[PDB]
Amino acid sequence: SVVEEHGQLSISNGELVNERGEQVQLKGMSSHGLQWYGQFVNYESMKWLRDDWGINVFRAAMYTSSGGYIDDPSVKEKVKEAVEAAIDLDIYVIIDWHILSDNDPNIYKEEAKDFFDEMSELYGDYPNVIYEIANEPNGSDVTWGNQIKPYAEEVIPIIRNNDPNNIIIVGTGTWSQDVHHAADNQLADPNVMYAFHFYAGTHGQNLRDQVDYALDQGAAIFVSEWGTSAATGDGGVFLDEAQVWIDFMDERNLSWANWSLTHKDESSAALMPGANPTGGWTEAELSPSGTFVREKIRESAS
Ligand SMILES: CO[C@@H]1O[C@H](CO)[C@@H](O[C@@H]2O[C@H](CO)[C@@H](S[C@H]3O[C@H](CO)[C@@H](S[C@@H]4O[C@H](CO)[C@@H](O)[C@H](O)[C@H]4O)[C@H](O)[C@H]3O)[C@H](O)[C@H]2O)[C@H](O)[C@H]1O
Ligand SMILES: [Ca+2]
Ligand SMILES: [Ca+2]
Ligand SMILES: [Ca+2]
Ligand SMILES: [Ca+2]
Repeated sequence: SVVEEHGQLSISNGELVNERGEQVQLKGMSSHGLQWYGQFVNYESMKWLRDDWGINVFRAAMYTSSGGYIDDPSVKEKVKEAVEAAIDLDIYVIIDWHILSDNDPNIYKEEAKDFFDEMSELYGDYPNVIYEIANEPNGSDVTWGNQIKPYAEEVIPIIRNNDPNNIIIVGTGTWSQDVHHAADNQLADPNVMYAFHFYAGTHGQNLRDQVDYALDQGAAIFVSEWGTSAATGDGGVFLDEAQVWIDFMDERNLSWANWSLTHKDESSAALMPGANPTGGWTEAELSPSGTFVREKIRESAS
């Protein structure tokens, strides 16, 4: 029903919109690294998230480094399984080339172009798909102008050869925080969005105002990853400031995906250790973070 209602997504003056120009706000979950916690990504768990949480988007976080796709490309099958599940379930799906320790997106540019050529040929005709070409560029010598924009300028045409219209989300500097630099030197492709990521126990008003700057320049922003914890993961969850951010995103209709769907023992994890991989979770199988995120997604779901 989600993709059935909205169909093809596009950007209109910085806003994510459906095929009739109506605002669309996607809320869902991100997987943790598919090379570590791939058992939580399957048709049953995505159905349970769709039906019980009300998600309308699922993000497949394909790490490149850290035992991910570069060393073992069999993780692509997990990405495929997620995409095909999303298509069956009628929800949107984000294919995320999850760089992090490989902080400059150009480190694996050739591989990224090959990977996105393959994904876009297989799935380009479905409106469900969203590409995220560089999770979190980071480092003082990784900038929008020198490193990230030019990367996007090479990868985007590769996807566009096969898929002329699906949304492409492009990471920004400082772990996808530097949306204002990107907004002052935007890509030309009309269906692009810039990533903005945050952690409720670490980031506040200063980054909120930076996001407002970017939006004021006409740039579209997709909060493709955010955590309820501190970036450090100490002190537990910070749901007070997480709720300020929730309202911030709602005021501006920003789409988001929470990090992350795993049973790992870290505050941002949505599930408790031992939680069922195929969903159907009791309330005891959800962490404090998961309980809160589920509530945020349910209360806006139809
Ligand atoms: C300005 O300071 C920086 O801010 C950034 C946030 O804007 C910080 O980036 C964030 O760093 C977090 C800590 O690494 C990660 S949490 C996330 O990803 C990490 C790394 O993959 C993993 S830890 C990882 O887990 C594996 C599986 O259990 C394990 O095998 C491996 O040994 C272990 O390293 C964690 O579980 C995930 O939640 C955020 O993704 C990132 O945005 C930056 O750290 C900080 O310097
Ligand atoms: Ca492996
Ligand atoms: Ca090709
Ligand atoms: Ca398409
Ligand atoms: Ca080049």
